[PDB]
Amino acid sequence: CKSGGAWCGFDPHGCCGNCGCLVGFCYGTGC
Repeated sequence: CKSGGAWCGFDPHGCCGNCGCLVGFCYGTGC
């Protein structure tokens, strides 16, 4: 799982916390 601010792309919903790849980077309020 991404630790935030990590590149994903293929996985727009693949993040440890409640963050998403709104632009390719995990951005939320948990990770």
